[PDB]
Amino acid sequence: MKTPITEAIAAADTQGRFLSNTELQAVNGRFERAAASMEAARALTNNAQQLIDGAANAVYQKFPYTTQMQGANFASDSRGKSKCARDIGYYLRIITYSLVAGGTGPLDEYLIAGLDEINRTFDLSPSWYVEALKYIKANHGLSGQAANEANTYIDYAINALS
Amino acid sequence: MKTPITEAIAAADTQGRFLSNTELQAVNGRFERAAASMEAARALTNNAQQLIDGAANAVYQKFPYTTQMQGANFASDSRGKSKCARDIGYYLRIITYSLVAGGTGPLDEYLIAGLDEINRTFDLSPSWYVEALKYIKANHGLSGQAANEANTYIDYAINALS
Ligand SMILES: *[C@H](C)[C@H]1/C(=C/c2[nH]c(/C=C3N=C(/C=C4\NC(=O)C(CC)=C4C)C(C)=C\3CCC(=O)O)c(CCC(=O)O)c2C)NC(=O)[C@@H]1C
Ligand SMILES: *[C@H](C)[C@H]1/C(=C/c2[nH]c(/C=C3N=C(/C=C4\NC(=O)C(CC)=C4C)C(C)=C\3CCC(=O)O)c(CCC(=O)O)c2C)NC(=O)[C@@H]1C
Ligand SMILES: [Mg+2]
Ligand SMILES: [Mg+2]
Repeated sequence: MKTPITEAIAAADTQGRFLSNTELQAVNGRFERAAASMEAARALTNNAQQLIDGAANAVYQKFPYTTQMQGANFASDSRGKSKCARDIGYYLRIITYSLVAGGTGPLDEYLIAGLDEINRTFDLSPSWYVEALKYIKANHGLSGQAANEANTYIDYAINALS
Repeated sequence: MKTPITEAIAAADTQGRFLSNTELQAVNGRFERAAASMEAARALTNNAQQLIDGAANAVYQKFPYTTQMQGANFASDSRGKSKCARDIGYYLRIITYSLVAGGTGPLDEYLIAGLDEINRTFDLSPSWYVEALKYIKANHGLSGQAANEANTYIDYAINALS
C-alpha cells in the first residue's frame, strides 16, 4: 500500500508544498536501483517453483520431524507439503511485490502484519520460514545490485520473523 | 494512491499471482522514462516562482480586463494578483507531483476532481489557466523526453480545462 513516492506526494499535498530536495533525492535513488530490482523480480518469478521446492526441502532436512510426525501443522501427508510450498510462495510473491515497488510496503502490509499471530495460531515455527528464506537467498543466482535488492528484502522478511 | 506500480501490484495480489509479463512491461515503461520525468520535475520545482510570475503576467496581457476590474473575481489589487499566483502554483505543484509519480494520478486526485466546480463557483475563467499553462509549456526550457514528459502533463491539465 505504501510506496516512497506516494507517501512523499501525500505529505506534500497536505502541507501544500513542493517536494523537498531530500525527498527528490530519495525518489531518484529509488529510480536508480529500479532496473536491478526489476531484474531481481524477474529472476525470482521465473525460478519460483524451483526455489520453492528447494526451500521446502531445506526446511524438511533441517527439521526432520516435520516430515515424520502426523498432525495438521506438519507435512507428513501431501496436503501438508502443499501447504508448506504455498506458504513459501506467499513469502516469495510478496518479496517480488516489494522489489517491484522498491520498498517494504507490500511486505509490511500483506505479510509482516500479524505474522507472529498467524504462526502461533496454527502452530507454525518461524525458524522453518527463516531457513526457507536463507535457502532462497543463497540460491537466487543473482549478481550485483539485483542481488543487493533481493537480499535486502529477504533479510527484511527474516528479521520480521526474528 | 494510484500509480502504474500500485496498479500492477494490486491486480497481481487480488488474484494471488505474480506480476504478469504485460504488467512487468508497463512498469519497465514507467522506469525507462523516470529519468526524464525527474529531470522535468526538478527543473519546474527549482524555477517555480519565475514560471508562476511569467504565467500570471501572460494571463494579464492576454486578458487585460483582469487587471483593470474591481471585484474579488479579478486582479486589480494586490490580493487578486496574489491569489492568481497561488492558483498557478497549485497547477505547477500538482504537475510536478504527476511527473514524479509517472502518471496522471496526482493531477486527477488533487486538481481535476472538482475543478469545473471550483472555476464556476468562484467565476474563474478556465482560459486564464489555459494561457498560464501555455506560458509554462513554452518557457520550461526542457529538452528531449524531459520536455515530452512535462508537455504531456501540461496538455493533460489543458485538456481538463477545455
Ligand atoms: C512449510 C514451511 C511448513 C508448514 C506449512 C503449513 N501451513 C499450514 C497452514 C497455514 N500457513 C499460513 C501462512 C500464511 N497465510 C497468509 O496469508 C500469510 C501472509 C502472506 C502467511 C504467512 C496460514 C494462515 C495457515 C492456516 C490456514 C491454511 O491452512 O490455509 C499447514 C497445515 C496446518 C493445519 O492446521 O492445517 C502447514 C503444513 N508446516 C510444516 O511442517 C512445513 C515445514
Ligand atoms: C489568476 C490566474 C486569476 C484569478 C485568481 C483568483 N483566485 C481567487 C480564488 C480561488 N482560486 C481557486 C482554485 C483552486 N483552489 C484549489 O485548491 C485548487 C486545486 C489545487 C484550485 C484549482 C479557489 C478554490 C478559489 C476560492 C478560494 C479562495 O479565495 O482562496 C480569486 C479571488 C476570488 C474570490 O471571489 O475570492 C482570484 C482573483 N482571477 C483573476 O482575475 C486572475 C487572472
Ligand atoms: Mg504479536
Ligand atoms: Mg469542461
